[PDB]
Formats: sequence, structure tokens, C-alpha cells
Amino acid sequence: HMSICTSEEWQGLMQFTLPVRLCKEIELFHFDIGPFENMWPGIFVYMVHRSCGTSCFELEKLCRFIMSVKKNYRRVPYHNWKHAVTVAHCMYAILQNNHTLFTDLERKGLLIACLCHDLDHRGFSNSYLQKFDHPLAALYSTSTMEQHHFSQTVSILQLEGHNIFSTLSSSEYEQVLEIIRKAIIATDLALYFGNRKQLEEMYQTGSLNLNNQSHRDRVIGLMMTACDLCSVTKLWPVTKLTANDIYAEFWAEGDEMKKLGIQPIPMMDRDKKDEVPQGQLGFYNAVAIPCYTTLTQILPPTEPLLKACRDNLSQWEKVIRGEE
Ligand SMILES: COc1ccc(Cc2nccc3cc(OC)c(OC)cc23)cc1OC
Ligand SMILES: [Mg+2]
Ligand SMILES: [Zn+2]
Repeated sequence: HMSICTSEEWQGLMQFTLPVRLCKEIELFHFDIGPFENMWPGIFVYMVHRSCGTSCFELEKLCRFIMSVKKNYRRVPYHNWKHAVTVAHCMYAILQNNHTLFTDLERKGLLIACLCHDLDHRGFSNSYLQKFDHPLAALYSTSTMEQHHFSQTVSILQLEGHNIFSTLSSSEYEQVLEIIRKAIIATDLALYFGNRKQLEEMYQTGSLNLNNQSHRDRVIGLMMTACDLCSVTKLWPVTKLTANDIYAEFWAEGDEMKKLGIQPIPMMDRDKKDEVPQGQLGFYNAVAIPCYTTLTQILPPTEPLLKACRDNLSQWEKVIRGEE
């Protein structure tokens, strides 16, 4: 049920060279990948090499992998190939400022996790797939979509010549799939609120410890929520532009709920755009700020993310007060 990349596609990626100007700019949090669509695959490859070594993965294997990842993301408004790389770069940005705090294995897994975390999404939320009993909801009772993503990841590794993790030892191999699974599942916002509430308490009482595997999985968890939202952390014209993509998707869903005679939440109701600036402020306050605030206290060199998020809150507040 997968899509293998054509034999010409992955060959071009190996021939790729990143322009010097980008290399320095990538390192920044607020960096936006948007202007460089055809350069995206080579941008990931570059982030890997710089974080794991130019010889960590067989290069021929990474290229079949990456291009098979792109070819297995759907053409939906938001949960698409662009989201993959965007979310992967915020990871690489958090990693670079926190390099030693994570192991060679973790870092390998976290970058593959991000790129894959959203694999083959259909622009339909869990709410929908459970609520109206889709197959995927029956197979995966909770975190329905997340678990399909992880499975799709593994399906791609199983493809002939795609398994970039071959050279890893069987102990490490299974270890990295558990890092990846946990990470992909962590992106379910359902799980987010438990996570942030816990990590906050573990910090305030000084009881956090990075060598405590339980704690470890949760910090990784929050990094996953930070990377996943990170369009809330770019310059406002980019942020707003992505918001259009987000709602494009919600509204396509609400239309289906309407069709089956169920009033979709204001948020997915296209005939309710006036309430949007409200919802965003609600979401920034409830989710984003807390998310980045904790992740800062835990990882101080990520604070630029929390600053950008506040800037984007002022803008939304400004929209509400009729200044746009
Ligand atoms: C269920 O699907 C999503 C989950 C999370 C997001 C991330 C996101 N980014 C910016 C603003 C957001 C604002 C939200 O509430 C209004 C929200 O709902 C959970 C998610 C938001 C987008 C999504 O769009 C498809
Ligand atoms: Mg997701
Ligand atoms: Zn995502």
C-alpha cells in the first residue's frame, strides 16, 4: 500500500549541494523552509549529516528513504510534506543547541521521527475517525492516526534498500524504534496536557532527572509538541499564511460532519471565520505558551521559540482589537 520513489528521484538528491548562505541561516530557530521547496530533501539530508555524521547512514539508503517519505505524504492543505520538513528542522534546531544532552541514537531517531511523524495523513482528525467509526479507529483505539503514522514509517523501512538502520546493532535497532514510536505518539495533542502538567511538577519540585528514562520520554515528548506547533514561532506573515492552510483542512472536515447532520465545532465550521482570532488566542494561551514556557525552563537555549510565540500572541490580540 506504499509508494516507492522512481529510480531517478533519489539519484538527483545525492548530487545535491546546499548553498553557503543557507547553511548558516538553517541553524536559527525562526528559520522558514518555505521559499525553498525543491531544496527541501537536501535540507533534511544536510541536517542529518551535521547532527549524526556524513557517514552515519549509507547515503544511498537515506535517499531512497527520504524520497519515499515525500511520495507517501498526501496532497492535503496542511498535514503534508512541507509540515514534515518544517517540524524536522525545529527538531534539528533544538538538537543543535542541546547536542550533548541527547545520544547519537536518540538524535538519529528524533529527526526520522519528525519527518515521518505525520506520514500519510488524510486531513481528518482522530475525533472524526473514532466519532464515525472508521476502520483505523477500530485497529487503533486511541491515538488513531499517530499509530498509523508509525506503522507507515516501519513499512517504508521494510522496503528493499530503504532500511537505513541495518548497520545498527539489534539491541540499538529495537531501541531506536521505541524512541521513534514514543515520539510519533507523543505528537497526539490528547496526550499533550498530561505531559506538560507532569513535566511542570517534576521541574518546580526539582525532581526532574534526564537519566530517568521515564522523564527522558516526556522531555522528548515536549520537544515533539514544540516542533509540531512551531509555525506559532515564526515571523507573523509566515505564521498567518500557515493558519490559512490549517483551517483549509478543518473546514473541509466540518463539511463532512454537516453532511452527516452533525454540527461541527465552531473551529471546523467554515461559516464561522469571525470566531477564529478568538480560538487562536485561546489556543496560544491554553497550549502554545505553556508548551514553550516549560520547554524553555527545561532547555534554556530554546527560549527564542518562546519569544517568537509571544510576538505571535500580540499579533492575534491586535487582530481581535481590530488592527488588521
Ligand atoms: C487536529 O489537527 C491539527 C492539530 C494541531 C494543529 C497545530 C495548530 N497550530 C496553530 C494554531 C492552532 C490553533 C488551534 O486551535 C484554534 C489548534 O487546535 C488544536 C491547533 C493549532 C493543526 C491542526 O490542523 C490540521
Ligand atoms: Mg499529528
Ligand atoms: Zn504534525
